[PDB]
Amino acid sequence: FACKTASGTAIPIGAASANVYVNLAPAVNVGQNLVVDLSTQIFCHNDYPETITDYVTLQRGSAYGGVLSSFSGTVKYSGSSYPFPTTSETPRVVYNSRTDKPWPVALYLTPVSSAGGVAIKAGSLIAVLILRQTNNYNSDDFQFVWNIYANNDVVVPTGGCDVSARDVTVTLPDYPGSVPIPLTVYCAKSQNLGYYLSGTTADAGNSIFTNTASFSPAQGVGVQLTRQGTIIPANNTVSLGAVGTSAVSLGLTANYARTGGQVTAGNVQSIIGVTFVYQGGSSGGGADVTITVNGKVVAK
Ligand SMILES: *[C@@H]1O[C@H](CO)[C@@H](O)[C@H](O)[C@H]1NC(C)=O
Repeated sequence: FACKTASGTAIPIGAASANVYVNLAPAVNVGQNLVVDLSTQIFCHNDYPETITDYVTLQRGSAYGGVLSSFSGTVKYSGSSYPFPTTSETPRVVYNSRTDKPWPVALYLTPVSSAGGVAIKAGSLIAVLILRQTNNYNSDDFQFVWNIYANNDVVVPTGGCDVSARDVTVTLPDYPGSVPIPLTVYCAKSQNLGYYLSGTTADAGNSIFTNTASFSPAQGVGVQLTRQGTIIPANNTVSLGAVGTSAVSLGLTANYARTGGQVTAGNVQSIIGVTFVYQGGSSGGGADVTITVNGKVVAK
């Protein structure tokens, strides 16, 4: 049983522990989300098929590591789906040829939110998989571990929906003026989706985000979000209707809005969160998207 990664790196044969660096492409799917499809990342063969037939199983206790360790999901192992972390034995994968074959494994996460995400940095541990190798001629076995590490920066979705970006920055024209906010959402299947804004507001109406610019800021002005002129206050669910596989724009626009007194020259900045919720669902977790709105009041 000899394996290698898609990037050509050999996995130490017969080692009790190995660190395997792999690329992940997480995605929302119906009922569960893909974290990493290892069948496109790990390829294995038998160097001596005439003298031995290799059998490899995934063992109980295989689980996500690091920032994913509190999430439950499933593992698809050679066509069969199991709870992950693993509590059951898996069928054997037979290696009876010198021709490379993908290691038929994909790791999934059970959706818990509407459009939440978990950032995975490159070089971080994503899973600790326990393998057991046997053969067809004697009772010798070998139990070893593959520590799966991320090659790339990725965001693993934790809900039924995903966004065009997790962080969006827009620049308003000089006061007064408006700018569209490019931000869309889609769901693996049709969801009655909504969202709400969060941040710090300056007004009684809870609809003008405070200017938090630290250097030479303006006074008397904040940032207000609109949807075709309609004003969106903070902490107020806005329905998007039914959102399916085709991306739906939130239709948001940033504007300046007065907070009292003269609007004076300087920088304007507001950091606004966007959190998605299903119709009649709880407002769990933090912001799904962070919008940074920059602006400037210029003295005449
Ligand atoms: C948002 O609204 C909900 C419902 O009234 C309330 O429980 C929560 O405290 C509000 N949060 C803020 C920051 O106003």
